[PDB]
Amino acid sequence: KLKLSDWFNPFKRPEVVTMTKWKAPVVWEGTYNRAVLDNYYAKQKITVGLTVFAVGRYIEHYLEEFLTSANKHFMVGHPVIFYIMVDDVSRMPLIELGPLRSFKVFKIKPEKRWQDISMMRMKTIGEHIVAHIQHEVDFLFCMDVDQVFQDKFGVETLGESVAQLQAWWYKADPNDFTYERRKESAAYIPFGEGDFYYHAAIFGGTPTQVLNITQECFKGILKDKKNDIEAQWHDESHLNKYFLLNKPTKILSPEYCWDYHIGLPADIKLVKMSWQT
Repeated sequence: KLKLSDWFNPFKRPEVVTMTKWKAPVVWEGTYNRAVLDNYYAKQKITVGLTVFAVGRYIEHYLEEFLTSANKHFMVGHPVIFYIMVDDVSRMPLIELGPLRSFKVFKIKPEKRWQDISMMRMKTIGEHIVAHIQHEVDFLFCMDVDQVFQDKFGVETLGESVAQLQAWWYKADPNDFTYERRKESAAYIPFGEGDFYYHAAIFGGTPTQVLNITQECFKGILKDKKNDIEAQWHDESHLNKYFLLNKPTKILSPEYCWDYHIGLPADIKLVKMSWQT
């Protein structure tokens, strides 16, 4: 069962849009009940996966912190599989993992740019979802290495299709959103429409959802290529158009991916995960 009412109570957070026009929740510190959710999901033998790519120098100075922090804050108390797509392998750090954590590594072909590093990422993720991830996990999360888990990034984050709110553009409104306005691009979003500006550093859902996500972002990135057009913010733009045309069932708040470069407004009480510098 489990109704939105069982774990989420908006009236707990300082009027900062906890619901959306499609009745979806926006998880903010103090509006979720981990306690309940943990039990609910444990009783279901739920296991969560996390894909992370690291090519070139990134692996050298980001991967370790990512993995070390994730192993300490991500879905603690629940079966987690880390899928590490790397270009080298002979270089990646084997950090010790704790209870309910395990992983597998994958050697991925580098290309350097975005029309690659970021284009293939979408193709690769789907290829893997269909190949094995769908059979190994109940909920999948795709993220960027250059991030760092700061505190419990628990199961209140789960959902059929989860989206992150870009830390910067969340106060702003649709017409200031850096969508792709060149109507010649597939990630094109007019100037009237627009719900939120989602971050490409975090997005998840069920394997099936993520598959459709990556798949659509890829076929679109691929299309812009055969069109000599490169959407600004590459993957982020296509994603943003997908989430506009396929509303997420759950939006996380800037607290789940915060940029400390912005400081720390009272709107942000507990930082689950920040940007790496």
